[PDB]
Amino acid sequence: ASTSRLDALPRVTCPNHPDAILVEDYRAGDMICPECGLVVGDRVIDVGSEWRTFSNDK
Ligand SMILES: [Zn+2]
Repeated sequence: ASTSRLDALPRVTCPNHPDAILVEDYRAGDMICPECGLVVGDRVIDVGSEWRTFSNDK
């Protein structure tokens, strides 16, 4: 599918470390590897435009 540029968002484990999987923080920590000690995902997709609520009362 040429229309699709890139879909593989999540990286399955570390390319240079199969046994070691890039761990993830709770928020604003990114994903680091316990081997090569890398840090993937420094940015933070902040798209506030969905309201986010438990349905309106009225
Ligand atoms: Zn690694």
